[PDB]
Amino acid sequence: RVDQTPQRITKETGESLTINCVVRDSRCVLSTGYWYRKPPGSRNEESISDGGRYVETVNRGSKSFSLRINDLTVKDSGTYRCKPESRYGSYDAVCAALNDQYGGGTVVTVNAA
Ligand SMILES: [Cl-]
Repeated sequence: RVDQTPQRITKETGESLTINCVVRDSRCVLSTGYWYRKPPGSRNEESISDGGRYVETVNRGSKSFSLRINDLTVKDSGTYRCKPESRYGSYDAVCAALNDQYGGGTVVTVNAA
């Protein structure tokens, strides 16, 4: 299972937010994780990358990974999902399937300045 928290959150312009994902009840080894955002009113998600305002943290031992976004603006509103990547999926078809398992999402609204 991939447990994503929080489920929904509102923030003010200029605040930071953190989203967490943990892989529970799995034999797989976490290598890394990826993040995506769908803007409000769209179906289509696109990737986010570590760098600048975006700070990613991976904890292999706890099988968790997290995204912090600093200096939020209304442009950061949307629904975010995480996606884990297993370390040894090439050897284990169950863990290869982990690479396609997304968190349940976080619906984020950032209030105007
Ligand atoms: Cl694995």
